[PDB]
Amino acid sequence: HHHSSENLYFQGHMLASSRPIRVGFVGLTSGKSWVAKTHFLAIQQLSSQFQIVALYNPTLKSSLQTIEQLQLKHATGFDSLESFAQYKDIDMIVVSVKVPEHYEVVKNILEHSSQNLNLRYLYVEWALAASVQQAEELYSISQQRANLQTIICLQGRKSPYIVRAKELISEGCIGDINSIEISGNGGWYGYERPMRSPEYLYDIESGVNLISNSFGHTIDVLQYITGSYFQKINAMISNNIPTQFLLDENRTKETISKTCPDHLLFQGILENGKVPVSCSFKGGTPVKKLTKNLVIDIHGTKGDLKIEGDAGSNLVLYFYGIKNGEEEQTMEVFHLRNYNSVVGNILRIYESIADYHFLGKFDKQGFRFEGFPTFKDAIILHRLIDAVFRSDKEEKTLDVSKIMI
Amino acid sequence: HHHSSENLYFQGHMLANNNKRSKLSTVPSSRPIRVGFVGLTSGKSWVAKTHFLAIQQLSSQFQIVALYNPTLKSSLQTIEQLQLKHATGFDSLESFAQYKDIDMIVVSVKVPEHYEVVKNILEHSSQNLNLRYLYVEWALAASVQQAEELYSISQQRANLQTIICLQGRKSPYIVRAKELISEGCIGDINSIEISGNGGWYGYERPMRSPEYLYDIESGVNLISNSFGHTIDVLQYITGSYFQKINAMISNNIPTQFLLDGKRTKETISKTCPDHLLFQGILENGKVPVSCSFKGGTPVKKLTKNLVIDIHGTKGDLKIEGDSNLVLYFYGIKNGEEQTMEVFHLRNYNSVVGNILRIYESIADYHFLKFDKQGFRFEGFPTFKDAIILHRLIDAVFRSDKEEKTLDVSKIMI
Repeated sequence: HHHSSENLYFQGHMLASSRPIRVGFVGLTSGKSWVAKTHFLAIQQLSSQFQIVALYNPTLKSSLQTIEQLQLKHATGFDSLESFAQYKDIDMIVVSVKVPEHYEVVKNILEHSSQNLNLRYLYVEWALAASVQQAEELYSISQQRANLQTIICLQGRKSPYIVRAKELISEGCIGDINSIEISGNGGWYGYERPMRSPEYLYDIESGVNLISNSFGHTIDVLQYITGSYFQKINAMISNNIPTQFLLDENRTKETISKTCPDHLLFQGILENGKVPVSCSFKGGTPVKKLTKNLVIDIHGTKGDLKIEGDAGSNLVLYFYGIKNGEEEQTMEVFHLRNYNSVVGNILRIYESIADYHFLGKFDKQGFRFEGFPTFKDAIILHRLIDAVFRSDKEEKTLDVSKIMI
Repeated sequence: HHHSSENLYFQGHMLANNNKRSKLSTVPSSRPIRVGFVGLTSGKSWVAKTHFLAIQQLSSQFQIVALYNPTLKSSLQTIEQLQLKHATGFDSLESFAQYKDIDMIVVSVKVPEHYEVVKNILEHSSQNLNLRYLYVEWALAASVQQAEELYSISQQRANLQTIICLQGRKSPYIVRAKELISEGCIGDINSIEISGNGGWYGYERPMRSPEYLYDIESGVNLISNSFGHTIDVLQYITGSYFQKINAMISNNIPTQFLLDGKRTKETISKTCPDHLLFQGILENGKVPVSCSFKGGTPVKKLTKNLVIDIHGTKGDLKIEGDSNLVLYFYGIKNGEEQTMEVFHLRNYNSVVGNILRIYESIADYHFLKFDKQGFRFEGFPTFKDAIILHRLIDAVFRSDKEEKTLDVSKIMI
């Protein structure tokens, strides 16, 4: 039955350990910040699992206002990361600050939590750091911490669409994968820039660009769905759009330089089955008009699968193959009618966190449906992304056969 | 209206001149191009069903005077079936090649035989001065080495025009796209995506299909052939050669299943490759191009099998199809209100249609020497355009052999 006791936990209920996981945020800046907007709402709907007991803000002011607005019952504000890092009532810390900043902050939290034994979770959003360097460092330092579980937010791995894809792929509904094609669009990196965008997104040294973020979340999901890591790759990155035109109500004559790359060519062979993958990622506008801007097209010996959507988003997964592992094919069209992905995917992550915690330190999620990704998953990703830049710079097809180690 | 005198040219009709510098000014110079074939196997061979029909329609401009066949019985049988009132059968290529009444020789034989054949044709056409045109089907030869050489010899024939059969260039969809881009309709080109399929190099092989096609060693494969035709059409349409490229080739399907057109457990070997990942930078505007070419079956069920998708600044244009092509366009009518055009020919027979167009261009050239057609709308591609494509292709296997991105910035020379 639907309302059976066995389903309480999944309905969000807790019998009377069972205490919520107490969370403390960094980046929960105001009652209208991204975090408010994304992480809070989510945590907000998982009341029996998570409770926010702390906010770190440069001022006690900012944190008091927020606690009132979001109406936070068990929160207490902190003026110092250090102090914040040491509050013994925190089980999990979530960091939501721009990447350029991840390095310091994180490195500091790690440093000042060594005292704190309650702290079992450290959560950070992709990308983990601004450079591979930085990230390997946060990785190594965390590795140092035996009882601390890390998490990276690659929420695309919780997309219903991806899950579904991976189920059909994993269940043999398209047989063996024969070839794969991907198209994506980075949004901010075309001929136009949106009004007031953190110049950091446009800077080559920030470590945030078409490649490290968009393609990154993308190829990661690809690998996830297919169950394989790459063995060899080759890239070509372009900068044919050196100055953008800004817009503001809706496009102006005002110009602005863009150090960031505006196009990525990626092609590689996945290790399992040496399967070929072709990838084309546009920086941004103008968008493609005769075709979907996001497409993940997977071609099997026994069927095909294709995720298409609106890189700006209305996704749909199409499947045509054997509902099985004489062979007879079936079509499937998959589209949720009104799913809030940003909030929803992040939310699933937390549930996943709650589940490991409530139901039952592990390495990474790798290709498992279970669990959540860890800084290890992030690191592997950082490695690849790094090999992409190097392949373009060295003009060579690189073996990345060994970055998951 | 339709049969107006004003429409005569287009209908492939040619009025007599009073013009001194015009072949149409005189009776003798207005004779139809006398054609000699190599490959006219029978009444049911491929040439019969392609080149021959084309010529049949261009009676006013072309005429068959000879065929070569290892066996005369063969050539005499063929002459009877197709009723060629003007054709003599040849026992030997050397004789066929010496025949003085020939104006053009067309070669349609297994690629692996191209080299020797054309090589000898060249060598023996050495006295016939009427020999003005040498027409060969793509691939020009089995390897670039062979190609370069055939090329080299021909260049040295001052009055011999050569023609290569890269008929995709005359595809109406290719011309339409070319016009569109040429005119600025989609602005500056930003990125290109291409997907194709080599038809037989997939999981199962058609019954009675010649082994050479599956022999890595043959010089005939997914790359040299279909990707070949496709990438040349791509550069043709965009008006650019490539700057640098990178390719990764697969052989995940070393053994196929036969068919008749049905499956079996009866199995077969394939050393030819089954997939190609090709990406590169086009010299003009340094535009990125990505491409995925599959070997054959199973055909893609959720997307069209051939797709040429071009993203530019002021618009987009896509040619997609399975022959069944449609060109789609959304962009500025000239070169802000963007328009939509869906271009599609009802029931076009591409197979003969495209080859016919090349013959019409030879005729124009003739009645109304050139290096290569390169990006011109005018004329037809020659051995030189074939040599460049062979070079690109050689570079693709090397780039896949060496695991490096290569510069091809100079193969056009």
